[PDB]
Parts: sequence; C-alpha cells; structure tokens
Amino acid sequence: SNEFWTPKRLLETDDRIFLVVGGRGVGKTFNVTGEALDDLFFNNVSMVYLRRLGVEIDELEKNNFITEEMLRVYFGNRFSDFNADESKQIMRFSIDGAIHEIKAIRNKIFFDDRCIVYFIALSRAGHVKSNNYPDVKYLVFDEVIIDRSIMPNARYIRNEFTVLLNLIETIKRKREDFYLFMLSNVGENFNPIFAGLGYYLTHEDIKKGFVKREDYCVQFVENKQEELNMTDPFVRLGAKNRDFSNSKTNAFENIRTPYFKHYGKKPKLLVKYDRQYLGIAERKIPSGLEYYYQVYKTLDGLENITVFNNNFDTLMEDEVFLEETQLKKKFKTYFELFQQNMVYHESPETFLEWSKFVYALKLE
Amino acid sequence: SNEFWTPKRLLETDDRIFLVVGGRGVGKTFNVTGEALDDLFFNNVSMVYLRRLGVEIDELEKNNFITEEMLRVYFGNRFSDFNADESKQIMRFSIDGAIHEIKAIRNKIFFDDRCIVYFIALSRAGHVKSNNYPDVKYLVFDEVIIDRSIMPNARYIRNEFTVLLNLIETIKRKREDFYLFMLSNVGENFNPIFAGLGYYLTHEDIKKGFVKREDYCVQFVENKQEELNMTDPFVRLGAKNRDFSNSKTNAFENIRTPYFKHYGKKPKLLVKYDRQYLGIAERKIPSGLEYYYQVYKTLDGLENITVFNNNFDTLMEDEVFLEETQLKKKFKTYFELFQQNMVYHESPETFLEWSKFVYALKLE
Amino acid sequence: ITKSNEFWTPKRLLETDDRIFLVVGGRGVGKTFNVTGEALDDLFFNNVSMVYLRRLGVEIDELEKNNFITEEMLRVYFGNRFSDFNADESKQIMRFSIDGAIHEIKAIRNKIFFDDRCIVYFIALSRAGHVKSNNYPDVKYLVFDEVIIDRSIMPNARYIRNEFTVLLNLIETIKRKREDFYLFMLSNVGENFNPIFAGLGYYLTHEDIKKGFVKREDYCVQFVENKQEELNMTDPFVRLGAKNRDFSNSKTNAFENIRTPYFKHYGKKPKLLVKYDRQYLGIAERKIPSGLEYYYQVYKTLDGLENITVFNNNFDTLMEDEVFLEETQLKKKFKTYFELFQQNMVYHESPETFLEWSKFVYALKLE
Amino acid sequence: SNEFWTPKRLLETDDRIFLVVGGRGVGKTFNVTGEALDDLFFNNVSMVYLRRLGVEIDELEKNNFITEEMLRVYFGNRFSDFNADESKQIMRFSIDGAIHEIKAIRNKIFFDDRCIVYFIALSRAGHVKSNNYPDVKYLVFDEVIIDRSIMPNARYIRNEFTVLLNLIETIKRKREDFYLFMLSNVGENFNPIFAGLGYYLTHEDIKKGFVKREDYCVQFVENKQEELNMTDPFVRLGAKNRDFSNSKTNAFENIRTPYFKHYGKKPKLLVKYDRQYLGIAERKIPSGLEYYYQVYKTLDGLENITVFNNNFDTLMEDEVFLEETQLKKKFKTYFELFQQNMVYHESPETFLEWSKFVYALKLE
Amino acid sequence: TKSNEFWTPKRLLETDDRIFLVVGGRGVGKTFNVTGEALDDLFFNNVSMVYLRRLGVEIDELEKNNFITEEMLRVYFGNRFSDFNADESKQIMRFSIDGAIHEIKAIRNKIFFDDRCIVYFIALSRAGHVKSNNYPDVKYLVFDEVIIDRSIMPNARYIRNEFTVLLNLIETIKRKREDFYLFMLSNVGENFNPIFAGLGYYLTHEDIKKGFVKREDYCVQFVENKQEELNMTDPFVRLGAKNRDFSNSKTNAFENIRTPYFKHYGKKPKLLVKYDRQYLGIAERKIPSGLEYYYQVYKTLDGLENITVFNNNFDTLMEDEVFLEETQLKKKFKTYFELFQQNMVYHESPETFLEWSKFVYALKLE
Repeated sequence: SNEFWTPKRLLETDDRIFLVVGGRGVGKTFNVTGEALDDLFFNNVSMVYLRRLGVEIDELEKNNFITEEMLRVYFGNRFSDFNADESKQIMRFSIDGAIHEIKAIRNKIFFDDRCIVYFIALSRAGHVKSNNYPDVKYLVFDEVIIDRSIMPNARYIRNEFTVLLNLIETIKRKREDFYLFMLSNVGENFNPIFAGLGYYLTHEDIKKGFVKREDYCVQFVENKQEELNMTDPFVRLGAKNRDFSNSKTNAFENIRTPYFKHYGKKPKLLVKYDRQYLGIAERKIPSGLEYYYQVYKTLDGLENITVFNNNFDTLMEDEVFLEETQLKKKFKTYFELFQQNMVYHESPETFLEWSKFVYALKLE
Repeated sequence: SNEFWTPKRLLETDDRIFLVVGGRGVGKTFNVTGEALDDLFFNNVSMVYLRRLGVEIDELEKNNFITEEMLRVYFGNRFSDFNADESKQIMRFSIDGAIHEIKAIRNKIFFDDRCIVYFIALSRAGHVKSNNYPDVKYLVFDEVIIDRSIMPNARYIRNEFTVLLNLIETIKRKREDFYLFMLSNVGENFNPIFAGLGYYLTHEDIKKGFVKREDYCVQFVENKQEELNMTDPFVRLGAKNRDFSNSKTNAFENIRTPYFKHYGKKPKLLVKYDRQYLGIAERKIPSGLEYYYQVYKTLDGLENITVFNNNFDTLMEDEVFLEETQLKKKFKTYFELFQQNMVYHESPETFLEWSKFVYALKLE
Repeated sequence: ITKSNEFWTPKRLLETDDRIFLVVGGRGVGKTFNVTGEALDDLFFNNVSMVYLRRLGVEIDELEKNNFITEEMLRVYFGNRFSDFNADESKQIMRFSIDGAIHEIKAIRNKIFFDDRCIVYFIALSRAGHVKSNNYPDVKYLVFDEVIIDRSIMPNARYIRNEFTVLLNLIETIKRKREDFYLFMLSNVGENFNPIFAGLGYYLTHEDIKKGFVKREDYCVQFVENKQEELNMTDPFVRLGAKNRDFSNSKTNAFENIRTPYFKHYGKKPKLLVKYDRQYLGIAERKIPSGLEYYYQVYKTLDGLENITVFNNNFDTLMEDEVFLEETQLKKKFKTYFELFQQNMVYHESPETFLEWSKFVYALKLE
Repeated sequence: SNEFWTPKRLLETDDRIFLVVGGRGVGKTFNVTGEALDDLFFNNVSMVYLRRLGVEIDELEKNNFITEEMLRVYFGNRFSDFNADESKQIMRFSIDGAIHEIKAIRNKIFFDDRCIVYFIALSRAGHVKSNNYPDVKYLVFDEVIIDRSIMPNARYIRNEFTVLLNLIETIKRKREDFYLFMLSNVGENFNPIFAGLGYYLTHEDIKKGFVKREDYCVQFVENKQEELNMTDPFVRLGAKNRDFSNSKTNAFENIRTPYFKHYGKKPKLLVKYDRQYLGIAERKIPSGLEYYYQVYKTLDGLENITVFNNNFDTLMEDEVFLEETQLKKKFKTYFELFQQNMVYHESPETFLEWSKFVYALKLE
Repeated sequence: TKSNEFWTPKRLLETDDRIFLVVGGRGVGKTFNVTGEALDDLFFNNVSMVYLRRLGVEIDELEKNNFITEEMLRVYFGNRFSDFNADESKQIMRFSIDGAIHEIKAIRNKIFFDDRCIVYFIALSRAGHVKSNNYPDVKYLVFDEVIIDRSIMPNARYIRNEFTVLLNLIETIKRKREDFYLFMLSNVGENFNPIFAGLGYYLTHEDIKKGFVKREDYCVQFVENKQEELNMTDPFVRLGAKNRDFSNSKTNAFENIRTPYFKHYGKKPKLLVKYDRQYLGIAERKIPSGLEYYYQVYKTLDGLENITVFNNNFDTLMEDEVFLEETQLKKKFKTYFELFQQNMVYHESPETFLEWSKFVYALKLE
C-alpha cells in the first residue's frame, strides 16, 4: 500500500492532467490520497474520488479511505494522541499538538466540519450537477480502464467521456488550481478514455517511462516480483496459480494494436463529424470483403457519395439525417467491425478520429 | 457571476404557470427553489418537487436539495452561524438572529419541524389521490421533457397531462395563490406536456426569449457563448471533443416540426373529440399511400363516414363505441404514423388537437 | 379545482338504522375525509378504533399516514372546542387541545394513535389471508376505499380471487360479536361486473341513480353527483384544465358507463349445468350462421333436464353422475364462458339471474 | 366468552406431539396461548410461534398476540389493574397483587423483561441455527396445512418436514419437557406434514374425535356451538354468500383419498429407500395404462429388475446412481402421477411410504 | 441434539500452517468454533476478522446479530464471563469480562467491540468492485460454505476465475502482515470445484479415513459428527428417526465425491493449449458407439510438430499459435469444458486432473 510510486514527480511538472497506467492500483490510490492530505487538511481544498459505477462506491469502505497508518506515514512525529470510534465512524488524532477530528458519513468525509473528500459515481453524475463543490483541487478517477479479464461483460457509460467532461466542468468552475488523476491497472486501446484524450498506446511509448503531450501527461509504472517471500505460505500458494501470477504484470499484456493499410478506391459511405468526413471503403475479395476506415478533409473528388450527419443543426441540403433508429440499422456492424479489430485504418491519427466518432454514437 | 436567468421577472408578472426550457437544468431548479425559500420559511407555505418517474426521485439525494452555498447567495449578510450535522441529516443556521433547523428524513424536508418540500412522483400519483398536502404554494415539475439521448428508454405516462392536472387539483385546493414551474433542459414537439399546454415549439419563438399566453408563460434560455480560456488544459481537452461541445447547445438542436399539407378529398374515418371531429384521409399514390390528418367543424358533407366515439355517454346509435380493443384494431397504426413524422397535418392548430387526442388514448 | 356543489357527509346514513353503506360518486378525498371526521368523536372519547381498508397493499404503503388526520380536519369537526395545535411533522406527532384537555396523535408503523391508543389500522385486502389470527379488539368503523376499479386510471388492475369472500372473512375477524359496527364502501365510479356489487347482490341501474338513495335489507346505497355549474375562470389552472376534455370528462366519469348486460330468453335446453347455491345454472348455445350466441340461464330443479351434464364446485355435495369441478377441469370448460361473461357478450334471463351468475363467476374465476 | 376448544384434554395425556385439525383457527392459537400463560409467566419457560413463511409473521400484529381479554379468561379475578400504552407496545397489569409488564418489540414478547414468545418463520430456519433458546417448552405451528381453496398457488418449503425437524432440534436440545402443537384449518392427505408424521387421514378417524399414535395425537374438532345471529346485517350478508358460508366448515370437505388396488405382476423399476424397495408396475389396458405403486421388502423374486438409489454412499454393485437430472427424466411423471390421484396403491401403509419418498425428492 | 462443539481450531493454530480447509460437519459448529477461538485476539490484540461468503445474497440475508452469541462468550471464557445483559431494541450486547464492561453492536454489515470493528462481512462476488478497499488489522479470514452444496440451492454457479478473485482479496486484506490465518469451511466435500483446483487438492477416500492431511502450503482436516446415542423414548427423536432424509442429512458431506475416470491414450492430441509452462492436449479416439475423449498433458512439443496450439496469453504468443480470445474459445472449447464438468472424459492422472481444473475454471464462462 506504500509502493515506490508517488505523484510528486507529476505535481512538480506544469501539467495538470495525468494518466497513470500500471501498478498495484491499491498502492496508487493509497499514496495519491496521502500526498493530498497536507493540502486537504491545511490549504482549504477538497478531493473528489470518482468511480464509474455507483455499485463501486457503495461497496467502497469510506471509514477506511483515510486510515491510521495513512496518517502515521504521511505525518510521522507530528502525529500522536490517536483514538477512533469506528462504530460511529469518527477519528480523533493530533497533528502538531492541535486536535482534529475526521468523520465519514454517506459519500463524504469531513475534516473539522469541512468536506475534504466527495465520493460520487460517474453513472450517477447526472444527479450531482449541483455545484456544491466550491474548493475541489484534486479529482481522482480510479480504475478508469476496464480489465476485460476481470470482468468480460462490463460496459462503459454511454457517451462516457462527455459525461466525465461535464462533471469536471461542474466540480471545477473557473479554478486554475485543479488536478486530475486517471489511475488504471491496465493499459489498452479501444476505449473512450484514451480516445477522449486522443492518446494512442504504443510499446515504444511504454519502453519510455514518461510521455508528455499538450494537454496531459502519461506515466507507465513497472511492477516486478523482485524478491519473493517463499517462507510465506500465502505467497507460495499464489505462485502455483498461473492466472493469479500473471495478473501482477497484466497491465500491458495486450495493448490493442489496430491494423493499418491504405486503399486507393473511393468510399461507399461518408459521415460528417467534427468538421470532417469519415469514410468507409469496401474492397471485394473472393473470401468476402475488406473494410477500410478513412478520413477525408474535403469533399473534393468524391462528389456523389452519400453523406450521413449526426447533428441536425449542421445538417444541410443533400446530407441524410442520422436518426437513432436509422443509425442502428446501418452502423451497428461497422461499429462491431471496429470494436472487434477487423478493419484497416489509414494511420493512428485517423484511428483516434474514428474512435471518438464511434464512442460518441455507440448505443447501449 | 450569478446566473443570467432569474424567476423574479416571472413572479412579477400576473401569470402563474411558467415553462422554462433549455440550460444546464440544475441552475434552473437551483434558482427557483432559492427564490421561494423566503415564503417557505416565514409565510407558512410548502413546496413540491415533481418528477415523472419514481426512479428520478429515489436516486435523488434530498440533502443536496437545499445546500449551504444556496443559502449563501440567497441571504448574503442575513445568514451566518451555519453549522451542519451530516450524521443527523440536519442543517443548523442563524437568520436575522433567529436559529433555525432543516432536517431531511423520509423523502421530506422540514423547516422548524414543518414540511417545506414534498418529493412525489407522477407515476405513483394515482394511488395517493386520497393523500393530502395542506399548504403547498409552489409546484416544480423538473425535467418535464424527456431527453432521449440522456436516457436509453424513457416513456411518458399514459394520459400524463390528465394525471398531472389531477395532481394539481389535489395539491392546490381552493388557493388563489399558487405557482407551477415546468423545467425542461431540451425542447421538442410530439410530447404530452406541450400538447396539454397547447404550445407549438418553433425556432421563431426561440429567437424571442419570452412567449406570453393566456394561461401560462414560456421563456427560453440558451447558454451564453462565453470566451474560452484556451490556456487551461481541461478547456482545450473539451474543445477537442465535439460531442461534449455540441452538448452545450443541444437543448433546441432538433425540435420535431411536422409536415403540413392540405387534401381536398373527404376522410376515410372520423372520431368525435372535444365537440369536433378528427379525420384521417388516405390518398393513393403509385408508391403506396400518403396520409392526411384533418379536423372538421361539422358533419356537413360527410354523411355516411364512420364515426368513432371515445365516450360511451356521448355516444349515438350509429357511431361505433371506441373500446380499448376496437382502437387497437384500427387506430394503433395511425398513432405510430403520427408519433413518427410520416403524416400531413392541416396546420399547427390541428396538429395540437390531434396531439392531445393521441396522447390521451394511445397505449404504451 | 372548484366543483360547484356541497360535499358529501355520512350524517344522512348514520340517521337510518342500517349499518352497511355503499357510497358511489364524488371526488373521493372529501368522502374519506368526512367519514374519518364524523368518526373522530367516537374514536377519541368512546374507546373505539377504525380500520382503513384498501384493496392492494401498494395503495396502503403509498398512503401518507401522518396526513390522514390533519389540522383543518380537527378544526371543522370540533370547531371552538379545538385549540393550541402545534405539531412536529418530522416526528409525525400532533399535539392539540380539545375542551382544554391536551391530547397527542402519533402515527408510526402503519398505525395512528390517540393518547397512546390505536385509533386507525391500515391493512390491505391482498394481505388479509396472512392476518387470520390477528386481533383487533375495539373496531367500530371499517372503511373500504376506492372499492371499485376504475379502468381509466388503472389499465389492467385486477380484483382479488374470490374477493368478496376475503372481505367477509376480514369483517368477522375485525368484528367479533359486536352489535355496534359500521362498514363504509366508497367508490369513485359505479359499474356492474365486479365482485363487490355481485356480493351485495346489487344491480346498478340509471333508474337507481336518478334516485339518490336505495334502501336494502342489509345495506343502503347512496349516489353523489358532482355539479360543475360555476367556474372560477380567472384562475389559469381552471382554464388550463377546462381546455383539456380528458381531464374535464374525468370529473363526471363516475357513471359514464355502467356495465349494463343484455337480457334475452331462449326456450331450448342448456348445454351444461352447474349446481350452485341450491340451484342449477345453465348455459345454452343457439347456432346462427355467423357463429353462436350464448344464453346464461337459471334453473331451480332438474325436472325436464335429466341427462344434461352437471358440474359441482363442492366435493362434499358431489353425487352419482355429477362431474367434480376441480381447478384444471374448470380451466378447460369454463375459462371461455367466464371470459364471455366479463366481456358483455351473452344474454341473461334477467337482472335477478345476472347477479346469481356474478356470484358464481367471481367465486371460482382464476388468475 | 369462553371458546369451546382447549388443549387441556391433550396435556393430561402422556403424549407430547399434538395435531389439531379444524375450527376457526383464531380460537386454537388463542386457547393454546392461554393455557400456556401460567407456565410462561411463573415457571420460567418460553413459547415459539412458528409460521411457514416470513410473510405470515411480518404481517402478524405482535402486541395483540397476548391481549387483555385473554388474560381475564385464563386468570379471572386475579387479573386486575390493567393499563397499556399501545404506542409503545406495553401492557402493565396486576396478577395476585403483583405488578407485571408485557413488552412487545420486533419479533419477540417479554414478560417482566424475560422473553416468553419467539416469532420465527420456517422459511428463515437457516437464520436461527444459532441456539438462543434455552428454555422453550411450547412450539406452536399454526396454519400448518395449505388450503388450496384459500390460497391456490401456495407452496410448501423444499423438504419441509426435514427443515422442521432441524428446527425442532435447534430449539429443543436434549430437553425432555417439550410440546409441539400443529394447528390446521384444513384436513387433507398429500402434504409433507402428514407424510412426515406418517398419518393417513380418513373419515373414519374424523367420526371419532380423537386418535392416539405412538409419537403423536390427532384431535379433530367441529365448529363451536353458538348459532349465528340473524338480527345482525353482517351475518345475513355472509349467510347470503354461498362460498363464504361453506368456507366455515370446509375443513373436511375433500380429504384427498387415494385409490387402492393390487397387481400381481412384477414392477418395471425399483428404488431403494430406507432399507426398503419402492416399485411401480404398469398394466396394459386398451384405453392406455394402469399404474400400481407397490412396496417390496426384499429382492426375492424380482432378480433382474433395475434398482435406482438416491444415495451414492449406500450404493452397491448393480444399482444405478440416481442423479438429480436422470431422476427428473424418469421419476418426474411418476411423481406428477402421484400428486395427482392417478395411481393405485397397495394400501395406506404403502401410500405413506411413497408420500415420504416423493416429498423427500420432489423438486420445485 | 446439542451444538456438537467437539471440534476446535486450537489444535490447528498451534501447528505452523496458516491455511486450513475444514470440510464436513454440522456447519454451525465450524463457523461457531472458529469465531470463538479467535474472540480473545479480536477483543484484546487489536485485530479484526473478515467473514467471507461467495455470493452477496448469502450476506444480505445473513443475520449479523447472531454471529456472536451469548453461549459462545460463555463457552470460550467460562466463569471469566459474567453480568450479561442485552438490549433487543438496539441489538446491543453488554457483557462483563474480568469485571470490565464491553458492548457489541452490529451496524452496516459490521460488528464492533467497544466501538472497534472486529468482523467485516464482505462477499466474493463484490470483491472485484472494490479492490482498493482497506481493512486495517485483519488477522482472520473465514470463507464459509466454500463448496456449493447442490441440495441447499438448486441453481448456483461458482464465480468466474474464482480462485484468482479470492487470492486478490487475500492480498488486499493481508498487507504488511506475517501473522495471518485463512479458514475455508465447507459442509460438503467433492472434486470439480475451483477452490480445490486452486489449492491443488484432490479429494480421496484415503484422505477422509485419516482426519488430517498435512500439505506444504495448507492443512486439510475432515470432521465427522459424533454419534450421540438417540433417546428412543423421546417422541421427537423417534419422529426424526423415521425420516431417512432428516437422518441421512447429518452425514451427507462426503456422500458422493466426484471421482474422475483415468485412462491413457497413445495417439497424439487433436489440439494443444500452452498453459503454465506446459501443454494441455485433447485426443479423440473413435469407437463404434461414438467418441471417447482423453485429456492429456505434454511437457514438451517434441514429436507433435504440426498440431494446433492455443495461447490464452498475448505477450507470450508466438508463430503458429492462435490467440485464444473469449469468442474464439466458445467456437472450439465450449463443448470440451462441458464434457469436463460432467465426468465424461478420461484423465491421465489426478495430477493432470488438477492442472485441467486450474485451466478450465480460469477460462470457463457462465
């Protein structure tokens, strides 16, 4: 729970959006909260612990989010005179000789009667748009990428990245000093979070520990068994199970790398999205078909190809309206062919544009 | 600073029924509740927060309905000595030197041990027809128009507007001083609320902020194209995603405007409704048929055309009784052809009469 | 909002010597309100209790109990006598003064108490089978509200299987050798083809409605008609409602359609017989080119109908050649006939026989 | 005032398991509790009121289980000074000049702060496995037999009689002074309770009031003497309804009497159960088949007939293991043919053997 | 009959092993006595316990106020225990130990001792949702009814990849701790389950006749209810004796252990899957009646050059091996897994049987 990773190396740089992939995950969330204690206690700022699904918060132990050892390791000699009423979910401790009290109730934690941690779930985000979060400096999004191994039939929230963005706007209103931590235990492409960030995961970027971008940073953290305690029976038992053993280093086991190929012929359909036109080209082969997902900056040269439009406002003239029932009829297989890695992309740059488009309109 | 829109301009006018469409939506509900606090506290009146579906009430946290920050902007200097016991679901504070207590338990909110807000759902209203709500001056109907995007499956209540009217009568019993607020974050036609009000949504009425009527007022609020701080990473991140950006202006993205056309031939069938006769005319074309939805003031000229009657009491011996099985046999397809915009209406005036009728008798 | 005629009161019914009252029509809030109000005096000071009965348990759970007895209620039925009212709504406690004595009304766990004495029980007809051994010591008032299903409000709401027999069992349990007992059945709509009317043996007819009151040996029936003569057209809510016919029709929809059956006599003998209530009910089918037309008949004795099949609901009374009407044999041979009854598709000999058939159908009907 | 049935005639005999069939049901539980009050109050013993389903206990009014007018008939002039707070579920009264208090909370009743009645449901027996019942002398099982007329679709607990035995063992731990009252409003065969007791209901035993067996007694009671008053409108209303009226005496309307016939031919299959052999023989008739359910104590004479075994542990040699799916494949129809009275049994003695076997393995 | 409290983990806590699998018995006594022997530590050594059940349904319906009972306190503290009084309204037990007053209250699926959490009630089916949860001082982890008894509930499935889920939970509860004990209690013992496969334990009647089986990583103890002579003068005892089902139910723990069939087949396999530094193979032998299947294990690919090889793991994927994604396995392994759970196939030996168990329960779907 006190791993070698710390967010100090990230807080010192000038960036404010961090994507941390890899690690125990149990240690990551623990150390992020600990490094934030000082600000939360004495700088009049709060924290928001965000999970995707409300079920993930109800089962979360709040009383144990801030724990005795958490304070001992992050305050040391400053800390003494600790007593707590776990039944009533209260802590009584002293820092620098001053007496403080932390109470945990419902989805909030208070420090001297000031909320310092909010527990809210993205699937319930529509409820929390009420701006009761005046001074939130840290937003922590934990387990932000689904591990298909852990939970095969798990779905992201509909239009998740827009929901998340709406929530940031609500939590952070005209605040310069705001930080967002996106903690993931596994790294892979083909998910709305990566697409929203516009990040394409590549082993070259993983071999390098750090990746800097205009709007955010990405940090990859390595786990290594190093020395194993083969005197402990529980440790020995785990070594005998391959599946459990691999789970320790399963972060980058399979990054989802698409296939890339170019096709000269013109596309069969076009859809206008983000002041561009996405295109799908089909090439007939004896076995069946080959799909090419393309991007065109202008309609010059592809005069009489049909153009679908998601938005009614940007609709015009010869474009056909993209209603939700007409879209399910025409794009379901194309989305399936995409989510399953069955198509050729022009380049990683086009792949991200298609990812944004797919995850915006995908239906569930 | 403070939100541009205010309900003061509406409370000053002589109308008592307000339909506010567009915006973030919480700011609407947030600001309406705040302006009412004064009456709720000192003039012995209560409030009712109405949602369509019981699910919309259960997931709502009643403690965040009235919040400190809300009390801050709506009382300024009169409010101080605020203390809150989240453990007991209590808020304590001092106003004008008087100490008050706000408690939320059993889906109710109290002020000095007097209920000031009731949370009840329209889908359960038929059972509580005998239930009473002694001193309610404000009725707030939130999210009164379904945003099909936000929710996968959401249905209006069968005969919703009549259920709503029935609830109004129960809540408001011979009170000359009563107010009704209907808040919508998205505006579109083909819904029972607009049909009940007899309002036809048009882009022309949106360019104008306000629309006065005899029985109610409609005010449209659009988000204000604020300057974006592109130095902020979060703002740049949002700018790179069009779905999130488009969501800011999706309130009036697509109002459902039907098609209008006249047909000289006589109708196939007639139904007597509201001292008038609604008619459907079918015109044969090579491709198939095209439908015309008409209204006739009198039977002059239409002698032997069949006439359906919803009401047994007003029935005549040559009219056919419109029982729940006979209308499924004959009018179900016409209702689908209506809900989907595949028919021609004589005019918006007749469209609203057909809308009222459809939403009155249509089934699921 | 405003309906232009006086509200209903049980004063005219308590004056007569009868004890079973069926009140049909009205808004409904005023009825239950005034029934409770007229009973408060007894409930408070004569050591008797009340039972508010609903068909479905959800109708009771969804009920707001603390608002059942309200400030303005005690004010109209005690007037000057009432004073010093203050209440802690959060704790569901009413404290008030009557004739200078301080009383306290508390509502907890689906009960209402007056000075620490239960005066109202909220019990649901659908849970009555579980309350066999329950004890209700001093109950003088039993109120059965919304006793007739309104097909408009509730699309596919169903009566309880053998409902009227369930209700009688509840009356006996609540009423244990008590001369002084009252039962109020209140309905917002009046129509035939329901177990309550069938159990009472009452046949609703417009003839009976023009007349306000009906006196029967075991009960009285009173009809109340809303009169929307004068309207406050200054109020927008009134105008908003007036422009919507559906809401407007709903105000007077109580007697919109009483379910009036068809009556016809057919001389030929029946296709089957069933022994019920010391009689023989018969169904006769007459062939017509379009199909068939059904006649539901009543026979006092088998003279003339020797070899016609006879179903018997009761195993004990079963004799010789009669066929026992067990629940699977009844589904095969009476499901369609019961459907034919509930839908108004058959000819009855007379209103007298129709009620005899109603008792039978709702007694054995299945769901 | 005095109810006519009493358990005194049963407590004086040397037996300890009593099955009382018939009556209102209200008087039975009322009178059993009354005869037990003395022991419950002054001999430091408790009672357990058992119902099949938790639904039957939650809806039960506990405070009214012991009532004032019950204390008067079973204590008379000694009972006095009665005062009760129904709101707080307290009864305070005097017996022999001593002040006592009865308090009812949740699902327990106390006498002078000593639990005298436990209300527990057979469907929750797994929850009470922890033995908190030191001094329980009375166990009362009410409405122990399903009345198919009152409740058509009501089910017994899976392997109910074994569950009951497990509960008896938990409540009674080697205690010798223990009494069990099984009270039923209906008498009929083909139920797990009768099968467990090994009692076969016969009109011959009903004409006789009492029946005495090694492990239990059965007493059949007809309904109280008092003839109904026709001065009361409610009585006439009930008198005019056939179903309600017969329902008063429907206890022995249809005891399910099986058919008995002997068949000389040997069985088609055998199943070993309880060191016995149950067999089913099929006799061909032109119309179809005739089934004979027989019992064989030894395989002498039926050498090469198959033998199914429910239990793997007792399995030997040529017997075939009876998995739960293979038995549903082969014994399901035979069980259906049994529960419906479609088969011939050698005798009532063998009928009970099949009842035990069927109800032991019968499935939902 | 009484509790049957003969069984205790005291003789087990003295041995050096820390993982105990106790199978068979009344079921109440197992959980009852484990909790009782641990009470002393829970009250006075500032450590807590975690009561683990497979399905959330088993905990919600569970009554927490009965977990620690009056009898338990007296039996594991004796005359050292006194002045017991309880408040049913609040469900608070107040008792005295050594003259000291303590109070046990249970709220929010937790039990507290002097306002300190001593027992957590958490369900394995929800453990995946909160991997990051903290449980500060847990010394005991008790997994009750860890083997599904098809009798207790007709329809019930093990969790997908359960043993990996459990280990992750073990790791979460036990951080920075060497003194930790894990109790797995089962009321029925049978093969073909993920817990046994994870432990690598193969149940055999030889191991049952002996009460105890010491293994390197865990201990297994089999408990048999003690034959208390029946009082055949008591009517209730006779009534129970006449119901074979009630009587047999007491000794039903090891009624049918699922023993697989073992046979060797000389031909080469049809398919191979690389798992745990080895190669699992399936060979089909044609017989007149139909087919008979052989589940094999090969230490090396020497000799089976052009046979197909599936690989669950992408990182180690090579050359001609085909990726075993969750949809590709349904097309080719669904029937073989069904044929495995039903004992319709031949295994080389119990050692290989467990390797297939690990593999099947790791990739099996529900």
